[PDB]
Amino acid sequence: SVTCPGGQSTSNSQCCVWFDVLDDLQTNFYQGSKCESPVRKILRIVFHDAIGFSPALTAAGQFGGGGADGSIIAHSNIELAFPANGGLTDTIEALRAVGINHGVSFGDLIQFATAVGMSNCPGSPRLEFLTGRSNSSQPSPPSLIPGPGNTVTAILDRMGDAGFSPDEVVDLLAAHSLASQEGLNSAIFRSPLDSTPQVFDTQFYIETLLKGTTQPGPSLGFAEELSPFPGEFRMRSDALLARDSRTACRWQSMTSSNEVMGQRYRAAMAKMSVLGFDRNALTDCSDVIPSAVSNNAAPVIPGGLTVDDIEVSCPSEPFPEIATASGPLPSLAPAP
Ligand code: HEM
Ligand SMILES: *[C@@H]1O[C@H](CO)[C@@H](O[C@@H]2O[C@H](CO)[C@@H](O)[C@H](O)[C@H]2NC(C)=O)[C@H](O)[C@H]1NC(C)=O
Ligand SMILES: *[C@H]1O[C@H](CO)[C@@H](O)[C@H](O)[C@@H]1O
Ligand SMILES: [Ca+2]
Ligand SMILES: [Ca+2]
Repeated sequence: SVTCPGGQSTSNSQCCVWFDVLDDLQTNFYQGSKCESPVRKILRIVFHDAIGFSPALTAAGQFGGGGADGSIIAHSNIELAFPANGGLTDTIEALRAVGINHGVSFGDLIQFATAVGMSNCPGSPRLEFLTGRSNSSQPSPPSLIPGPGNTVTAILDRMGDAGFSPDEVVDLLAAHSLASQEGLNSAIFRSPLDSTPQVFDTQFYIETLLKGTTQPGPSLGFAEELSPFPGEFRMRSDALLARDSRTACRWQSMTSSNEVMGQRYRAAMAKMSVLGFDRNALTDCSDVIPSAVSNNAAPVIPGGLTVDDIEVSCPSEPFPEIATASGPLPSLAPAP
Protein backbone atom coordinates (compact mmCIF):
# COMPACT_ATOMS: atom_id res chain seq x y z
CA SER A 1 0.00 0.00 0.00
CA VAL A 2 2.55 2.35 1.41
CA THR A 3 5.89 2.79 -0.28
CA CYS A 4 8.70 3.76 2.01
CA PRO A 5 11.64 5.69 0.56
CA GLY A 6 13.73 2.49 0.17
CA GLY A 7 11.41 0.78 -2.31
CA GLN A 8 9.95 -1.19 0.50
CA SER A 9 6.24 -2.14 0.28
CA THR A 10 4.43 -2.11 3.64
CA SER A 11 1.04 -1.89 5.27
CA ASN A 12 1.50 1.36 7.17
CA SER A 13 3.86 4.28 7.15
CA GLN A 14 4.60 3.59 10.82
CA CYS A 15 6.51 0.55 9.57
CA CYS A 16 8.99 2.51 7.40
CA VAL A 17 11.39 3.39 10.22
CA TRP A 18 11.77 -0.31 11.04
CA PHE A 19 13.38 -1.10 7.66
CA ASP A 20 16.36 1.03 8.72
CA VAL A 21 16.43 -0.64 12.13
CA LEU A 22 16.37 -4.01 10.30
CA ASP A 23 19.39 -3.12 8.19
CA ASP A 24 21.34 -1.83 11.17
CA LEU A 25 20.59 -4.83 13.37
CA GLN A 26 21.36 -7.32 10.57
CA THR A 27 24.70 -5.74 9.67
CA ASN A 28 25.90 -4.83 13.13
CA PHE A 29 24.09 -6.41 16.11
CA TYR A 30 23.67 -9.71 14.23
CA GLN A 31 27.04 -9.49 12.44
CA GLY A 32 25.65 -10.36 9.05
CA SER A 33 22.23 -11.85 9.85
CA LYS A 34 23.66 -14.69 11.98
CA CYS A 35 22.06 -16.89 14.66
CA GLU A 36 24.66 -16.71 17.42
CA SER A 37 25.09 -15.21 20.89
CA PRO A 38 23.33 -11.87 20.05
CA VAL A 39 20.04 -13.67 19.24
CA ARG A 40 20.28 -15.76 22.39
CA LYS A 41 20.95 -12.78 24.60
CA ILE A 42 18.05 -10.89 22.99
CA LEU A 43 15.72 -13.79 23.76
CA ARG A 44 16.72 -13.57 27.46
CA ILE A 45 16.11 -9.84 27.25
CA VAL A 46 12.65 -10.10 25.67
CA PHE A 47 11.50 -12.48 28.36
CA HIS A 48 13.04 -10.50 31.20
CA ASP A 49 11.60 -7.25 29.88
CA ALA A 50 8.06 -8.61 29.44
CA ILE A 51 7.82 -10.77 32.56
CA GLY A 52 8.20 -7.73 34.83
CA PHE A 53 4.44 -7.58 34.99
CA SER A 54 2.45 -8.66 38.05
CA PRO A 55 -1.33 -8.29 38.38
CA ALA A 56 -0.92 -9.69 41.92
CA LEU A 57 1.23 -6.70 42.92
CA THR A 58 -1.26 -4.30 41.27
CA ALA A 59 -4.09 -6.01 43.29
CA ALA A 60 -2.05 -5.53 46.45
CA GLY A 61 -1.87 -1.75 45.98
CA GLN A 62 1.63 -1.70 44.43
CA PHE A 63 3.22 -1.07 41.03
CA GLY A 64 3.40 -4.42 39.31
CA GLY A 65 5.59 -3.51 36.34
CA GLY A 66 4.81 -2.31 32.85
CA GLY A 67 5.53 -5.51 30.93
CA ALA A 68 7.11 -5.19 27.48
CA ASP A 69 8.00 -1.57 28.17
CA GLY A 70 11.75 -1.45 27.55
CA SER A 71 12.37 -1.00 31.28
CA ILE A 72 15.23 -3.47 31.24
CA ILE A 73 17.04 -0.87 29.04
CA ALA A 74 15.68 2.39 30.38
CA HIS A 75 16.22 1.27 33.92
CA SER A 76 19.09 -1.10 33.32
CA ASN A 77 20.89 0.32 36.37
CA ILE A 78 18.21 -1.26 38.57
CA GLU A 79 17.16 -4.28 36.56
CA LEU A 80 20.59 -5.61 35.66
CA ALA A 81 21.23 -6.06 39.38
CA PHE A 82 18.48 -8.75 39.48
CA PRO A 83 19.79 -12.35 39.83
CA ALA A 84 18.44 -13.39 36.39
CA ASN A 85 19.79 -10.40 34.49
CA GLY A 86 23.54 -11.17 34.55
CA GLY A 87 25.50 -11.35 31.35
CA LEU A 88 23.17 -8.95 29.57
CA THR A 89 24.58 -5.42 30.00
CA ASP A 90 26.80 -5.63 26.89
CA THR A 91 23.78 -6.56 24.79
CA ILE A 92 21.56 -3.98 26.53
CA GLU A 93 24.06 -1.25 25.70
CA ALA A 94 24.09 -2.25 22.03
CA LEU A 95 20.28 -2.08 21.96
CA ARG A 96 20.27 1.28 23.81
CA ALA A 97 22.38 2.82 21.06
CA VAL A 98 20.21 1.42 18.25
CA GLY A 99 17.03 2.67 19.93
CA ILE A 100 18.39 6.18 20.41
CA ASN A 101 19.91 6.40 16.91
CA HIS A 102 16.72 5.38 15.11
CA GLY A 103 14.35 7.07 17.51
CA VAL A 104 12.21 3.99 18.33
CA SER A 105 10.91 2.99 21.73
CA PHE A 106 13.01 0.60 23.78
CA GLY A 107 10.03 -1.74 24.27
CA ASP A 108 9.34 -1.89 20.57
CA LEU A 109 13.02 -2.37 19.77
CA ILE A 110 13.37 -5.38 22.03
CA GLN A 111 10.34 -7.02 20.37
CA PHE A 112 11.63 -6.12 16.93
CA ALA A 113 15.13 -7.41 17.56
CA THR A 114 13.52 -10.62 18.83
CA ALA A 115 11.56 -11.15 15.64
CA VAL A 116 14.57 -10.25 13.47
CA GLY A 117 16.94 -12.47 15.45
CA MET A 118 14.53 -15.40 15.31
CA SER A 119 14.40 -14.89 11.53
CA ASN A 120 18.13 -15.63 11.35
CA CYS A 121 17.73 -19.06 13.00
CA PRO A 122 16.83 -21.96 10.75
CA GLY A 123 13.44 -23.42 11.42
CA SER A 124 11.99 -20.40 13.18
CA PRO A 125 8.39 -19.30 12.67
CA ARG A 126 7.73 -15.73 11.60
CA LEU A 127 7.11 -13.81 14.79
CA GLU A 128 4.55 -11.03 14.81
CA PHE A 129 5.86 -7.51 15.14
CA LEU A 130 3.74 -4.62 16.42
CA THR A 131 4.89 -1.04 16.85
CA GLY A 132 3.68 1.78 19.06
CA ARG A 133 4.59 0.92 22.66
CA SER A 134 5.35 4.04 24.63
CA ASN A 135 9.05 4.60 25.39
CA SER A 136 8.09 5.60 28.94
CA SER A 137 8.73 3.07 31.72
CA GLN A 138 9.21 2.68 35.45
CA PRO A 139 11.70 0.07 36.78
CA SER A 140 10.38 -3.46 37.05
CA PRO A 141 9.71 -4.61 40.62
CA PRO A 142 12.29 -7.11 41.78
CA SER A 143 11.74 -10.86 42.07
CA LEU A 144 9.49 -11.26 38.97
CA ILE A 145 11.83 -13.37 36.82
CA PRO A 146 11.63 -17.16 37.32
CA GLY A 147 14.96 -18.70 38.35
CA PRO A 148 16.46 -22.05 37.41
CA GLY A 149 16.46 -23.22 41.03
CA ASN A 150 12.77 -22.42 41.49
CA THR A 151 10.29 -25.26 41.97
CA VAL A 152 7.78 -25.99 39.21
CA THR A 153 5.05 -24.71 41.55
CA ALA A 154 6.88 -21.38 41.94
CA ILE A 155 7.55 -21.04 38.23
CA LEU A 156 3.97 -21.80 37.25
CA ASP A 157 2.66 -19.45 39.96
CA ARG A 158 4.87 -16.55 38.74
CA MET A 159 4.21 -17.21 35.05
CA GLY A 160 0.55 -17.69 35.90
CA ASP A 161 0.33 -14.30 37.59
CA ALA A 162 1.88 -12.67 34.50
CA GLY A 163 -0.84 -14.37 32.43
CA PHE A 164 0.51 -17.70 31.13
CA SER A 165 -1.02 -21.15 31.53
CA PRO A 166 1.26 -24.16 32.20
CA ASP A 167 1.01 -25.10 28.51
CA GLU A 168 2.17 -21.62 27.51
CA VAL A 169 5.17 -21.85 29.87
CA VAL A 170 6.22 -24.99 28.01
CA ASP A 171 5.56 -23.29 24.68
CA LEU A 172 7.69 -20.23 25.57
CA LEU A 173 10.57 -22.53 26.60
CA ALA A 174 11.01 -23.47 22.93
CA ALA A 175 13.53 -20.59 23.06
CA HIS A 176 15.83 -22.99 24.98
CA SER A 177 16.21 -24.67 21.56
CA LEU A 178 18.51 -21.71 20.76
CA ALA A 179 20.41 -21.60 23.98
CA SER A 180 23.50 -21.95 26.14
CA GLN A 181 24.61 -20.88 29.58
CA GLU A 182 27.45 -18.56 30.49
CA GLY A 183 26.72 -17.64 34.08
CA LEU A 184 25.68 -20.87 35.80
CA ASN A 185 28.96 -22.79 35.29
CA SER A 186 31.95 -20.68 34.33
CA ALA A 187 34.04 -23.73 33.52
CA ILE A 188 31.92 -24.66 30.41
CA PHE A 189 31.08 -21.27 28.89
CA ARG A 190 28.32 -21.40 26.25
CA SER A 191 27.57 -25.06 26.86
CA PRO A 192 24.34 -25.59 24.83
CA LEU A 193 20.97 -26.59 26.26
CA ASP A 194 20.28 -28.72 23.17
CA SER A 195 22.46 -30.30 20.45
CA THR A 196 21.37 -27.67 17.90
CA PRO A 197 21.68 -24.21 19.45
CA GLN A 198 21.57 -22.63 16.01
CA VAL A 199 18.43 -24.48 14.88
CA PHE A 200 14.96 -23.71 16.19
CA ASP A 201 13.79 -27.32 16.52
CA THR A 202 12.38 -29.83 18.98
CA GLN A 203 15.78 -31.18 20.13
CA PHE A 204 15.52 -29.29 23.44
CA TYR A 205 12.33 -31.10 24.41
CA ILE A 206 13.73 -34.47 23.42
CA GLU A 207 17.11 -34.12 25.06
CA THR A 208 15.92 -32.77 28.39
CA LEU A 209 13.87 -35.97 28.74
CA LEU A 210 16.91 -38.24 28.34
CA LYS A 211 18.27 -39.85 31.48
CA GLY A 212 20.85 -37.59 33.15
CA THR A 213 24.16 -39.39 32.98
CA THR A 214 26.89 -36.84 32.31
CA GLN A 215 28.57 -34.06 34.23
CA PRO A 216 29.76 -31.73 31.46
CA GLY A 217 32.12 -29.61 33.64
CA PRO A 218 34.60 -30.28 36.42
CA SER A 219 32.04 -29.34 39.09
CA LEU A 220 28.41 -28.25 39.11
CA GLY A 221 27.27 -24.70 38.69
CA PHE A 222 24.18 -23.06 40.10
CA ALA A 223 20.97 -25.04 39.41
CA GLU A 224 22.86 -27.53 37.26
CA GLU A 225 21.73 -31.14 36.82
CA LEU A 226 23.36 -34.11 35.05
CA SER A 227 22.90 -33.93 31.24
CA PRO A 228 22.73 -36.72 28.68
CA PHE A 229 26.10 -36.19 27.00
CA PRO A 230 29.39 -34.21 27.08
CA GLY A 231 29.06 -30.55 26.24
CA GLU A 232 25.33 -30.26 27.01
CA PHE A 233 24.15 -28.35 30.08
CA ARG A 234 20.90 -29.11 31.90
CA MET A 235 19.34 -26.60 34.28
CA ARG A 236 17.16 -27.87 37.07
CA SER A 237 14.02 -25.96 36.06
CA ASP A 238 14.07 -27.54 32.57
CA ALA A 239 14.68 -30.99 34.02
CA LEU A 240 11.82 -30.60 36.45
CA LEU A 241 9.37 -29.09 33.94
CA ALA A 242 10.04 -31.94 31.49
CA ARG A 243 9.01 -34.46 34.14
CA ASP A 244 6.36 -32.70 36.20
CA SER A 245 2.79 -34.00 35.77
CA ARG A 246 1.59 -30.41 35.18
CA THR A 247 3.82 -29.82 32.16
CA ALA A 248 5.05 -33.20 30.92
CA CYS A 249 2.34 -33.97 28.36
CA ARG A 250 2.76 -30.62 26.60
CA TRP A 251 6.55 -31.09 26.79
CA GLN A 252 6.28 -34.53 25.19
CA SER A 253 3.88 -33.28 22.51
CA MET A 254 6.59 -30.84 21.38
CA THR A 255 9.09 -33.55 20.53
CA SER A 256 7.98 -34.75 17.06
CA SER A 257 6.75 -31.67 15.25
CA ASN A 258 8.85 -28.58 14.54
CA GLU A 259 5.79 -27.10 12.81
CA VAL A 260 3.41 -27.38 15.84
CA MET A 261 6.20 -26.19 18.15
CA GLY A 262 6.75 -23.08 15.99
CA GLN A 263 3.04 -22.23 15.92
CA ARG A 264 2.70 -22.58 19.69
CA TYR A 265 5.83 -20.52 20.32
CA ARG A 266 4.69 -17.80 17.90
CA ALA A 267 1.36 -17.54 19.70
CA ALA A 268 2.91 -17.43 23.18
CA MET A 269 5.49 -14.84 22.10
CA ALA A 270 2.68 -12.68 20.63
CA LYS A 271 0.97 -12.80 24.00
CA MET A 272 4.14 -11.99 25.91
CA SER A 273 4.98 -9.13 23.55
CA VAL A 274 2.01 -7.08 24.73
CA LEU A 275 2.04 -7.59 28.48
CA GLY A 276 1.30 -4.08 29.75
CA PHE A 277 -0.27 -3.00 26.42
CA ASP A 278 -3.40 -3.14 24.32
CA ARG A 279 -2.40 -4.91 21.06
CA ASN A 280 -5.33 -3.18 19.35
CA ALA A 281 -3.65 0.21 20.01
CA LEU A 282 -0.50 -0.92 18.21
CA THR A 283 0.28 -1.02 14.46
CA ASP A 284 1.08 -4.40 12.82
CA CYS A 285 4.43 -4.23 11.00
CA SER A 286 4.87 -8.02 10.83
CA ASP A 287 5.60 -7.65 7.09
CA VAL A 288 8.99 -6.13 7.93
CA ILE A 289 10.00 -9.52 9.38
CA PRO A 290 11.18 -11.97 6.77
CA SER A 291 10.87 -15.64 6.85
CA ALA A 292 13.72 -17.69 8.15
CA VAL A 293 15.53 -20.30 6.11
CA SER A 294 13.67 -23.57 6.53
CA ASN A 295 15.04 -26.40 8.66
CA ASN A 296 15.07 -29.74 6.68
CA ALA A 297 16.43 -31.91 9.52
CA ALA A 298 14.16 -34.50 11.28
CA PRO A 299 13.89 -34.80 15.06
CA VAL A 300 16.30 -37.32 16.43
CA ILE A 301 17.37 -39.04 19.64
CA PRO A 302 21.14 -38.40 19.51
CA GLY A 303 24.15 -40.60 19.96
CA GLY A 304 22.89 -44.14 19.96
CA LEU A 305 20.50 -43.43 22.82
CA THR A 306 17.02 -44.85 22.37
CA VAL A 307 13.50 -44.35 23.66
CA ASP A 308 14.60 -46.51 26.59
CA ASP A 309 16.83 -43.54 27.65
CA ILE A 310 13.79 -41.20 27.63
CA GLU A 311 12.14 -40.78 30.97
CA VAL A 312 8.64 -40.83 29.52
CA SER A 313 6.66 -38.52 31.82
CA CYS A 314 3.28 -38.14 30.14
CA PRO A 315 1.41 -41.04 31.64
CA SER A 316 -1.40 -41.10 29.02
CA GLU A 317 0.41 -40.81 25.70
CA PRO A 318 2.99 -43.08 24.11
CA PHE A 319 6.34 -41.40 23.36
CA PRO A 320 6.43 -40.36 19.67
CA GLU A 321 8.33 -42.45 17.10
CA ILE A 322 11.52 -40.43 16.76
CA ALA A 323 14.54 -41.53 14.73
CA THR A 324 17.69 -42.64 16.56
CA ALA A 325 21.25 -42.19 15.44
CA SER A 326 24.54 -44.05 15.45
CA GLY A 327 26.65 -43.94 18.60
CA PRO A 328 28.81 -42.89 20.06
CA LEU A 329 27.44 -40.10 22.25
CA PRO A 330 28.10 -36.63 20.87
CA SER A 331 30.19 -33.95 22.55
CA LEU A 332 28.60 -30.56 22.01
CA ALA A 333 30.88 -27.71 20.93
CA PRO A 334 30.21 -24.39 22.73
CA ALA A 335 27.36 -22.49 21.11
CA PRO A 336 28.88 -19.83 18.78
C1 HEM B 1 10.84 -21.37 33.42
C2 HEM B 1 11.49 -20.21 32.91
C3 HEM B 1 12.84 -20.06 32.49
C4 HEM B 1 13.97 -20.09 33.28
C5 HEM B 1 14.09 -20.53 34.72
C6 HEM B 1 15.11 -19.78 32.46
C7 HEM B 1 16.43 -19.82 32.88
C8 HEM B 1 17.52 -19.58 32.07
C9 HEM B 1 18.89 -19.52 32.56
C10 HEM B 1 19.31 -19.71 34.00
C11 HEM B 1 19.69 -19.40 31.47
C12 HEM B 1 21.20 -19.35 31.35
C13 HEM B 1 21.72 -17.92 31.29
C14 HEM B 1 23.23 -17.92 31.43
O1 HEM B 1 23.75 -18.38 32.44
O2 HEM B 1 23.94 -17.44 30.52
C15 HEM B 1 18.83 -19.34 30.31
C16 HEM B 1 19.23 -19.09 28.99
C17 HEM B 1 18.40 -18.79 27.93
N1 HEM B 1 17.04 -18.59 28.04
FE1 HEM B 1 15.88 -19.00 29.59
N2 HEM B 1 14.74 -19.45 31.18
C18 HEM B 1 13.35 -19.58 31.19
C19 HEM B 1 12.54 -19.19 30.12
C20 HEM B 1 12.95 -18.62 28.92
C21 HEM B 1 12.08 -17.95 27.98
C22 HEM B 1 10.58 -17.81 28.11
C23 HEM B 1 12.87 -17.45 26.96
C24 HEM B 1 12.58 -16.63 25.87
C25 HEM B 1 11.39 -16.74 25.07
C26 HEM B 1 14.25 -17.86 27.32
C27 HEM B 1 15.35 -17.68 26.49
C28 HEM B 1 16.62 -18.17 26.79
C29 HEM B 1 17.75 -18.22 25.88
C30 HEM B 1 17.70 -17.91 24.41
C31 HEM B 1 18.83 -18.55 26.61
C32 HEM B 1 20.24 -18.74 26.04
C33 HEM B 1 21.18 -17.54 26.32
C34 HEM B 1 22.57 -17.73 25.76
O3 HEM B 1 22.83 -18.69 25.01
O4 HEM B 1 23.36 -16.80 26.00
N3 HEM B 1 14.30 -18.51 28.55
N4 HEM B 1 17.47 -19.36 30.70
C1 LIG C 1 13.48 6.58 25.57
O1 LIG C 1 13.69 7.01 26.92
C2 LIG C 1 15.09 6.85 27.32
C3 LIG C 1 15.18 7.31 28.74
O2 LIG C 1 14.68 8.62 28.83
C4 LIG C 1 15.89 7.81 26.39
O3 LIG C 1 17.26 7.44 26.65
C5 LIG C 1 18.17 8.53 26.85
O4 LIG C 1 18.39 9.08 25.58
C6 LIG C 1 19.28 10.24 25.74
C7 LIG C 1 19.18 11.09 24.53
O5 LIG C 1 19.50 10.30 23.39
C8 LIG C 1 20.68 9.68 26.13
O6 LIG C 1 21.54 10.80 26.43
C9 LIG C 1 20.59 8.86 27.42
O7 LIG C 1 21.82 8.12 27.55
C10 LIG C 1 19.47 7.80 27.29
N1 LIG C 1 19.29 7.25 28.64
C11 LIG C 1 19.01 5.93 28.81
C12 LIG C 1 18.85 5.49 30.20
O8 LIG C 1 19.08 5.17 27.94
C13 LIG C 1 15.61 7.59 24.92
O9 LIG C 1 16.28 8.60 24.16
C14 LIG C 1 14.11 7.69 24.66
N2 LIG C 1 13.88 7.31 23.26
C15 LIG C 1 12.99 8.02 22.51
C16 LIG C 1 12.72 7.46 21.20
O10 LIG C 1 12.44 8.95 22.94
C1 LIG D 1 33.53 -32.88 24.08
O1 LIG D 1 33.99 -32.03 22.98
C2 LIG D 1 33.41 -30.69 22.97
C3 LIG D 1 34.25 -29.93 21.92
O2 LIG D 1 34.27 -30.54 20.62
C4 LIG D 1 33.45 -29.99 24.29
O3 LIG D 1 32.70 -28.77 24.10
C5 LIG D 1 32.87 -30.82 25.41
O4 LIG D 1 32.97 -30.11 26.64
C6 LIG D 1 33.55 -32.23 25.40
O5 LIG D 1 34.92 -31.99 25.78
CA1 LIG E 1 9.83 -4.42 31.48
CA1 LIG F 1 17.85 -26.45 18.83
